[PDB]
Amino acid sequence: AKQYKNLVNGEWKLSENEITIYAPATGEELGSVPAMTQAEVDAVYASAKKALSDWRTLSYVERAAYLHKAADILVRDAEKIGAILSKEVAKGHKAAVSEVIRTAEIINYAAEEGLRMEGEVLEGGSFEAASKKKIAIVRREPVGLVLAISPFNYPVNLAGSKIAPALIAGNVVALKPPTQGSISGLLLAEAFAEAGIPAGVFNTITGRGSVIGDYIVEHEAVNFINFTGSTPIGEGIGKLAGMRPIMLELGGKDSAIVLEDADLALAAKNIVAGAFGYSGQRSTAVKRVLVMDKVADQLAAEIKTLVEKLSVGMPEDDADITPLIDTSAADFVEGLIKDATDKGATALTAFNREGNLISPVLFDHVTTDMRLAWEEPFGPVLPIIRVTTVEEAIKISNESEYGLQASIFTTNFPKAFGIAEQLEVGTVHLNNKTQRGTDNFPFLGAKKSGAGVQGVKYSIEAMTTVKSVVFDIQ
Amino acid sequence: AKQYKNLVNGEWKLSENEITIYAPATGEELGSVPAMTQAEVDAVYASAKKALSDWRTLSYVERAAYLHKAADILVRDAEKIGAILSKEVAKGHKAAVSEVIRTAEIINYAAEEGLRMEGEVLEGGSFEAASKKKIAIVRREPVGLVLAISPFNYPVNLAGSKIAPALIAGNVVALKPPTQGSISGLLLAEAFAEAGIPAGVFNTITGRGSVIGDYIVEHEAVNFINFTGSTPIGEGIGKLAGMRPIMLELGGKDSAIVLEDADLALAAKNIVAGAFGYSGQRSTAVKRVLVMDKVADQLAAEIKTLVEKLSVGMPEDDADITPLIDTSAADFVEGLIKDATDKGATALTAFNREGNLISPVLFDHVTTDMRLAWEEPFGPVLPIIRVTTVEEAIKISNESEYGLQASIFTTNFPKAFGIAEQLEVGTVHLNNKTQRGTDNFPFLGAKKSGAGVQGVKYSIEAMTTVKSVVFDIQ
Amino acid sequence: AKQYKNLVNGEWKLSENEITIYAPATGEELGSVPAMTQAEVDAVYASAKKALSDWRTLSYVERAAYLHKAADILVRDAEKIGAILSKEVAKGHKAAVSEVIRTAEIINYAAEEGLRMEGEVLEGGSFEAASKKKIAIVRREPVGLVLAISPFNYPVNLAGSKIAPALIAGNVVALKPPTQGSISGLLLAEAFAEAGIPAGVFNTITGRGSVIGDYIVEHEAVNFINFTGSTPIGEGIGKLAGMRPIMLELGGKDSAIVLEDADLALAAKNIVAGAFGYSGQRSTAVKRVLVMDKVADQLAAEIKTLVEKLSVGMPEDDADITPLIDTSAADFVEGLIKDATDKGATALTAFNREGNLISPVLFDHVTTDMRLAWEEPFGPVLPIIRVTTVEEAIKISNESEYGLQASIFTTNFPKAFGIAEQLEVGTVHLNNKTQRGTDNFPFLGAKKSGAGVQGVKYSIEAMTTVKSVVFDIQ
Amino acid sequence: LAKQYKNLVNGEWKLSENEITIYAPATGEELGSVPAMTQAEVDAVYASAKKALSDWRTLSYVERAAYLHKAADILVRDAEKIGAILSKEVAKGHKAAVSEVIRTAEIINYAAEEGLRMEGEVLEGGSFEAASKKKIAIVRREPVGLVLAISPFNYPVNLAGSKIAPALIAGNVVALKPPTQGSISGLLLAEAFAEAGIPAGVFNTITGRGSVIGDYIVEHEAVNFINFTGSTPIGEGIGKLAGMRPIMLELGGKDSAIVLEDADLALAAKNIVAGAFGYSGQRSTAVKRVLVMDKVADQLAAEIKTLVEKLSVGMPEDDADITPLIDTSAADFVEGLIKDATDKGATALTAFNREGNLISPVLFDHVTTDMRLAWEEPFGPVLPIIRVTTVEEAIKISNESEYGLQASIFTTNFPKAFGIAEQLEVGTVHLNNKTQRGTDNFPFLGAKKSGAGVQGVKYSIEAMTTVKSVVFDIQ
Repeated sequence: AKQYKNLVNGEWKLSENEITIYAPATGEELGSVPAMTQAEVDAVYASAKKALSDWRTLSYVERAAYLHKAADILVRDAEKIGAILSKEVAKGHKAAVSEVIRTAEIINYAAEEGLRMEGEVLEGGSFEAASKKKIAIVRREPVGLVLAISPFNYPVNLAGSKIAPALIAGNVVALKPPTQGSISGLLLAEAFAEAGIPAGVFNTITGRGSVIGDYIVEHEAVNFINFTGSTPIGEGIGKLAGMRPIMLELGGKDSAIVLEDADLALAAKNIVAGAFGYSGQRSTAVKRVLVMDKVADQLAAEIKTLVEKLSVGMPEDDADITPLIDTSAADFVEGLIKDATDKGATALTAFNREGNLISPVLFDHVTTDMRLAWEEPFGPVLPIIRVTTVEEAIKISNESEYGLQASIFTTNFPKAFGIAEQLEVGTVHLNNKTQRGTDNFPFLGAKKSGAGVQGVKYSIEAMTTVKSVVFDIQ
Repeated sequence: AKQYKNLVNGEWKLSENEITIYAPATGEELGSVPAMTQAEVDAVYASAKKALSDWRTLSYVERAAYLHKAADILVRDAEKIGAILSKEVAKGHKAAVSEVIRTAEIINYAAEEGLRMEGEVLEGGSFEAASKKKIAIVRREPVGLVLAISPFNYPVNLAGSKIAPALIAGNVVALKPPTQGSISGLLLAEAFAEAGIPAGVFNTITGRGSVIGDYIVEHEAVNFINFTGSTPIGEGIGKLAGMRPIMLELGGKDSAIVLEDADLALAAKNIVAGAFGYSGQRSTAVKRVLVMDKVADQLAAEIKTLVEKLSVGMPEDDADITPLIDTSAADFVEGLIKDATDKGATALTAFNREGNLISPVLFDHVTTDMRLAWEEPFGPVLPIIRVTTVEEAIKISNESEYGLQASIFTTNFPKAFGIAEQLEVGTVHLNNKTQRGTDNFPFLGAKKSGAGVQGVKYSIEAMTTVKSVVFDIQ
Repeated sequence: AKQYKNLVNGEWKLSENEITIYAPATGEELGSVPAMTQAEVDAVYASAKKALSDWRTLSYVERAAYLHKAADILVRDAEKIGAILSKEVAKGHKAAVSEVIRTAEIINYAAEEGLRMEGEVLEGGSFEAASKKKIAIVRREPVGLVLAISPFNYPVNLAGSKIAPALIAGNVVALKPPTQGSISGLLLAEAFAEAGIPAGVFNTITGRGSVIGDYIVEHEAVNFINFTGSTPIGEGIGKLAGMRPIMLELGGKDSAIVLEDADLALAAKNIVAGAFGYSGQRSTAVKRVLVMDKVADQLAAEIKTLVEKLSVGMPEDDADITPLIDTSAADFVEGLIKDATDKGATALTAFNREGNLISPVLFDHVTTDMRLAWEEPFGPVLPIIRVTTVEEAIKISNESEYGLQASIFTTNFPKAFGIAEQLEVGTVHLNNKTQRGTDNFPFLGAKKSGAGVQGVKYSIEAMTTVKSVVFDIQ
Repeated sequence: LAKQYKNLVNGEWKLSENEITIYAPATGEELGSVPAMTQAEVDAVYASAKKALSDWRTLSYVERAAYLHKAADILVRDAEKIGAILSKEVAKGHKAAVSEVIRTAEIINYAAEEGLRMEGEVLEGGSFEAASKKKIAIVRREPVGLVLAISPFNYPVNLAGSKIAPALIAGNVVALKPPTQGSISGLLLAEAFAEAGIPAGVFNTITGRGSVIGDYIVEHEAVNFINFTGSTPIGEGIGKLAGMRPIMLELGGKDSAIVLEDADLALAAKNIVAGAFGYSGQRSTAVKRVLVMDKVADQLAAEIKTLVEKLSVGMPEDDADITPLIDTSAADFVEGLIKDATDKGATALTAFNREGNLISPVLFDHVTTDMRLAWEEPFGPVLPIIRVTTVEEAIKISNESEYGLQASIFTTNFPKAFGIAEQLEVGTVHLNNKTQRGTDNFPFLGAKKSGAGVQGVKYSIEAMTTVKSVVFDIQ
């Protein structure tokens, strides 16, 4: 099995202990990654803080040049990297390659967005006549060392989405990949090293949560934490951050509100595409349908017809539904299915589990006493909840602890806009599925879905602070 | 009838000759304004350039205070000013008082928009690594002396819309009102004088076109020309502007496109309100209905019923339809009406003329060989043009030499947005009449409808420039 | 000696128990404020959440109108409120009236800033040709219920600095003043009630920290915490906020860096003004002089002469140096002074204490082993620390746990800009004392000085989120 | 080695019945010919642009940007080839000519990326009146239409690209009129855009005689925007013909270098000489008059003199600092300014010599305001030193110019320098540096007779865009 190494101060480093990584869909041993000690974490962080001065003092053009070179290498190696990513997290091969290509796009876009960093000149005389000769020159500065923690379900894309915005602004970065996804994260690191990223400007950390999990976050060297993952883990990291700024991209339970005047066929298409992409292992998937009763029977039938068309199988054959990330995930999903069956929900598609490969299950007549109406499955199960009023749909949508995105399906757009104002989410898509993209758009979520605003320019703003220099004109 | 004076360098001045102003609806003598000589114009401009140095170096908050005080006085005297405005341009009494109130709202909003405008700091290292220590401190500055030329149909509101944005940014201003509307303009000036506006910072010019018309525009002291009026006069001002920046607000022939799924009663209500407000003497009036044939009979009937309810009479009686601004105006409108009748259009409401009071004429089955399909009437006549496709409506709308605004009446908003993209206008209103407001929104016209972007913040941007101070950090 | 009441859902409410407040400088009984119960806290928050829907659905201009009226009432009552603020926190009478006037200025400025926070329209075709018909409409929304916690040293100004920016954006607010400072905060509340602020939109909470201290912050009704106070208290509040956003304005130890080419008399003038204002009880306040050896003797003599001339006495006599807020504060300052003397620092002005009135102490030859080099005194003591190089000055400045502001005194502005880049602070003032103002400028601290960015526009941005509505054009 | 060049018109390369032969100003070498278009051929150019506009403005920003990046890559590839001809055509040093092409590619790339992330905005009716609180305005950017871009002889490629790429990224279509002297370089630039695949009619070129098409190209109703760099008299003419169409003008300058008593004289002299004599002073942004306080004037004049004497005087191919001026009229005009200064008593610190149109660099001291050289823009290698008594006098004399492009201030007192800058009637003030257009992201603008509009990259894009507002009521 290929033995991988961490990038530490421009060098590739093994550790005494290793973690072996297996393909979720087959059990194939893919390789090993280091299990770092706390002392090895200290060395990563010390090398990053030492590199920071010379990195922040480079020009924006020079930092952008490194990012563009790294993106070119990712494009060159997209097939090579995608093939391993596909195996590591049981993502379809074509989709895995697409994740790498999208990462290159985000890196390039972040390089050009960030190099155009501008500041403000504020007039004292806007506020007080006596200060009319006093002006404030307000420029952006890096926050320092950014700890970027990527998630299993986008181990390259949602590493680069943090790395490149941080780096263009003059931050230094330590990437902690998820254990399942650490190989792909280190493959991304290879591109940044080959691009010539200066030693210590970008580093990687891998290891066991029991050894370094709290340590990497509590370390005084870290100035900013940028995390994507589960809501419980995110909340715990937040407790360890202190007053240091943190960004959290946590779970979702995005509602799809279907009104009586909606094109139910088009609604079903978008709903099924969004709900079941990557087997539903996405924070921004459609995860519950809130439908007006008078159209529920036909919407349910429309959704069912497309679910039965979803291909089910292995990542290497580019199936729509692939095996889930591990056995705990498939067990949790089966447990939600069973709770819905026990409580009287109607299964419109047939449950089948071969290993951790769960066939897509569609439930109708889901009620608010069922766990599936509320809990995020991270699996290919979709509930339908019938409502009698738009007010009821809004109330149930907002009753969720999550608030990432929502979809509204209707032909009355002025009405949809007014509904969107009332929904406790970050983004509402009209007559389409929820989605993070395009990556220039803001991406954020309310309540337990996280904290901070991403999308490219927003992520750059988040990982900078302002420095105001004030002086008096004579 | 009173004898009015120009505001020149803090003093109120008569001239040797004057212009007596009469009420278009009744012939009543309203008062007189000075007929300035070219030498007296020179004195206005020389006073303004002398005042600019001390005005531009005041704080924003000091300039805003003058503007707020002037707006307060306008509100106090809204009846006094509006009553004369009403007679001067045969605008309904209520509408004229409302014009003055709106002017105060625009002046206040401009003061607060302008006083918090900002500069920017740009990085040499965004463009060139060798320049990474070079920064540009970019601050706003006035353009200098603004010549504001207001129109007869809004002699106060479209004076204030120029004066206040100019003044908050540190420009000095000369107002040339229309001769018909010059008393109202001088009454506006009295408010700024009572507010304490420093001598020369704001001045007025009145006189005969034959004596000073070209002279005021060609004068080298003027740094910026801001004009509202007819398209032919605006074309003349362009020929005189030389290299100086100009803004022009000229004529329109705004289309109201009514699709098959429109709320025809809502459409008819908006169309009649927009078309016949101030007897059609507005650049932003609905001036042609482009309706899909399958709803045309019903839309026509709904419009006809509303047009028949409009009152026709004198400004003091707040008639919907008041007498037009002069005899040439009414002659021109009568000719358009006669051309349509003679070429076979259906007169749904009947033509009558008493003096220059023309009753509101609604034509159906208008064809594009009729002058009324294209020429801006500035009178109370509206054509209905039947089309068979949306594409034909777009083509006919865009064939016009004008391009100010358009209205689209439909329940399919994504489609309306796609239509709006193809319409050669500044603003498209969905399920509403065309309108300049709200005054924070951009107001602009394409093609022969003008040049530059107004609405408050845009007008301020247009009458400011920048000064950049570049240095190297050491 | 009045009995004050909390504003709760538009009504003035006593509590079963109350707390008597005495003037720190004289011991005069000023009045009592309610000792609220946890149930009374619940009722405040329930009132706020009930009022939120009708408040956020008002127009911006309507919310601004309430704020302008409250500011007008504060100007009207500035002498009346300032007279009591002066006694309550032992601030000079004239300085206390000035605080009230400044609060009115900040409230008016926030109203006008917040009503023109515009939104963004983002193009999908900026990122992906396939998404060129997809656009994102991004508008700001309130976060909900803001808990505002004001400090004793600006109990009106740094209450209004939170209330007004919160309210204009459509948030509802509960103000918790410090107990010493609660009368002044309730007097501010009176202005908002007289202005007609709708019931429950703005409320106050008073009581003993033992009973309600943690309770007010941990309550799930609170969506946002905005705190000014000591670093230890703010740190503890940060832990109780969980994942909810929080702004912290904490302590400082602002350095004044004085180079060999500085105007020493000018530096001394500004240093003394900034260090000893309100007896040093300010977070933004020159609290250590880092001076190059060769001009240290000269600077110290200039500073000494000014310190000797500061007036020491009672608030009602507008003394420069007034009594500290309580006995614990003066004991703490005395302990720092005694430590510096014991370790060999030169007391250039003499220590004297009567009650809690400490005379201003200037120390020279302070070293980094002395507590006074690092700990924030919140009293009238100022250390001079001699350094041999600019590099050492930067190192010592940045070694502080605090990072609020710094001053640089030098005639080499390009060099000062480069030094400013290296200082771990929010704002650097060149050739002037550190200060929060003008209030349109950003105000922020690094490290233990807090979190979040204030100044008016920044505070409004902080207490809003964005809502993105995405749709596809046809 | 002279080639017959053609205009790019609607995706095709077109000769005209008449042509204009172009000669190298430093040597007389025949370089080639460019077409002498008729008005009817201009009509065909504009008709093809307007027809191409509909499909071009509806492309995504990404798609438009890719064309620009490819064109820039091609210019970098051919920089040596293009620069070699540019050097001869406008008698610019060969190395400096190659650098101009490289800078052109940098501006094109930067404009593509600046323009593609431009945004619209949404405004609230409730900001202005309560009754309209549910009304919002969705405001998006749109091109203005057909941009006429007119480049200058002194930067025939760089200040063609500075107009073309900002215009194109925003969805405008473009017609480039190069100066006759420079038209070969302009058509060489066009070849790169053609090779990059720019759609037929989206970018086109026009060449011809002023007497035939000069006014015609500007007055034509197809043109929606005129973007011009050139002399002040020509720009005045364009303003007379623009009508109500938006214009941008980059005209002449007489930039002052204000040298205070506390100035770094060594750095001041270095920057003054580099800025004043770059490309023989044929730059709108050259240092063109030194306003120096009496106390330091003798020392500054001595050091400037020493550096002027170090400048090489010679041929473009030899990379001389001072090359021959663009034509005989230019040299005659410069000689006349020199004679007026001499006859009125100015001190010639360096010697005037003229060989053909190659004028040696002339430094004058004790220049007074009765002398033409105090005011008139030479566009040649002559620099006056004007001794002033105060900064107030330097401001007064600086602002008395009809020009108002840039200024330099040399002083160690930066807060004072900012207050001086506030009083100077110029677009940009450079502290302790020569005046200059760059960096190209910075604003570039001139007041008074120096022009109209603001360039630098993002500013030029803003100027050649308008907005479209769509207003609706939320329910």
